[PDB]
Amino acid sequence: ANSVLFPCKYASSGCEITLPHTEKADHEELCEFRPYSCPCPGASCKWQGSLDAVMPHLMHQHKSITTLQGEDIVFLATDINLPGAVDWVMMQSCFGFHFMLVLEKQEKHQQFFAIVQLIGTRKQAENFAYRLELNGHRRRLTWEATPRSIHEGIATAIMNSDCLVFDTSIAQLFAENGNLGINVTISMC
Amino acid sequence: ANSVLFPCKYASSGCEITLPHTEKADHEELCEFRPYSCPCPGASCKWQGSLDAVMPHLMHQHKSITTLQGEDIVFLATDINLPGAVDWVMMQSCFGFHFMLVLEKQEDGHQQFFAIVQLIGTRKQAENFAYRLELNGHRRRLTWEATPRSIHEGIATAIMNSDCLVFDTSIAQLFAENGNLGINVTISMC
Ligand SMILES: [Cl-]
Ligand SMILES: [Cl-]
Ligand SMILES: [Cl-]
Ligand SMILES: [Zn+2]
Ligand SMILES: [Zn+2]
Ligand SMILES: [Zn+2]
Ligand SMILES: [Zn+2]
Repeated sequence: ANSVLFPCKYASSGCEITLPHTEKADHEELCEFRPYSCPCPGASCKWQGSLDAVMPHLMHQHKSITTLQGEDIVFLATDINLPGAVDWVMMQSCFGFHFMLVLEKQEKHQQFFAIVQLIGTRKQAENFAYRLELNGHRRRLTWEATPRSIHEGIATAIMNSDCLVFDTSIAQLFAENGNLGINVTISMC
Repeated sequence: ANSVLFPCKYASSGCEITLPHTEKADHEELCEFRPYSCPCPGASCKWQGSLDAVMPHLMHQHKSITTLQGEDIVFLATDINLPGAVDWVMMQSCFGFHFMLVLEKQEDGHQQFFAIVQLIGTRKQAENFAYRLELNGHRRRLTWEATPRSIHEGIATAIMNSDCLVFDTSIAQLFAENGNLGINVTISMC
């Protein structure tokens, strides 16, 4: 009688629908049951939810994250020299989306990694570029790349140095009064 | 009137001026006998000479250093994945001056590259210039901009202080092609 149907790959998240194979990828791309992990670095939070639930999750459970508005902002990371492994996290709203800016300090001497991810898909992220600048007297260091999508996350890119990477000596060249300004410009491409 | 005279600090390099102590500093700041070390990295050439002897030295003794003439050039450093300590050097001619571009690969579980530009000239001359180093890859760009160091300052202190373009062997793979790394060097007047 009927042909063989496939479960949606998000059946374990509650997705009841079964589909012919040709329709399966189309459906999973749009499935509201698709789970996303909390994108706030790094280990604490075990929340999972839908893509449209991520920004509300951040607003309700991570109140220390600020959200600036605009495509060209300044990310002031304060107290870059106070001891340990440390994270700074900020959201940036522009182009109808929210981008998360992360600066992570790792101990090795210390080094810093700065990266941007979009609360959105890879196909959406590929329409943007982000630029991180450090500005100092007669000095400028700039990184430009495509934002990571939250499904991809940022840990892999940081492991690969595929982001702005700089040491304590660099941070000191650019810091003022113990704080480091990072200019962040999101553009369409 | 009566006076105790002192030799210029560059007497050993040929300066025969002797002067009262109060005017010694004023002379030495403009004295043409001031020696400069060979600016070519890292440690093997011991030559020293006056500023006007530096370009003839590089041309006589360091013939494998290539020069490109232009304000906006591509420095192609070949074989960037060679292990250990490695230097690449070339000269860029523009605005009436010569600039030395250096890429240094150093080796703690961290090989890192340092790229920096020095003017064959004085600090005062270098202050009129800016340089931009850009690495370009697929949907990626890493840029450093700064004032070139003068050859009297050298580049060792800047490299020690990461006051230059600094990148590891992992991020280099984003920019390398065929095992080589193109660095765009643009010099401008400010
Ligand atoms: Cl300075
Ligand atoms: Cl500018
Ligand atoms: Cl001196
Ligand atoms: Zn589904
Ligand atoms: Zn969370
Ligand atoms: Zn003299
Ligand atoms: Zn020499």
